[PDB]
Amino acid sequence: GLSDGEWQQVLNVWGKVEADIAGHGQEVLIRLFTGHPETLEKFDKFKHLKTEAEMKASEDLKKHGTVVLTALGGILKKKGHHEAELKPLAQSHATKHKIPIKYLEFISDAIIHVLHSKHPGDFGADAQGAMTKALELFRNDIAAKYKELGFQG
Repeated sequence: GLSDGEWQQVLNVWGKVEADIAGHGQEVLIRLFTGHPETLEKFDKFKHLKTEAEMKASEDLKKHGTVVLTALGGILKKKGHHEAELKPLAQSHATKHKIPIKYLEFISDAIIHVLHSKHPGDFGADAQGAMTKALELFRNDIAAKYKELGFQG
């Protein structure tokens, strides 16, 4: 788990995201889709986006960014006591959306990148360590629910 000081760094960093949740969410998803184009094929409603300009110009992609980060932010604020929130999220992603756990590693990397890009010099080594722990905890709990389902991809 994370210590109290680590959770405090995670939620301090999350305050940066909440100042502009749709814009963080857009950029994180665009980083995901452009770095890993197989991820976009999972999204019937984003599969039409052929260029990064089209991605940036999609209001619906910003709206999804809002939904995705709002879910993540509520989970983070549980400081690891997140079973009731996380289990349905994992089950939805395995059974309906068919999202391999590797995509959660991809978006975790994208969050760290986007945080440095939007907050350069204001996301220090301690804060990156804490946020990395929180994202590992989230994906590892999701991975345990996928194992229950026997879900691979």
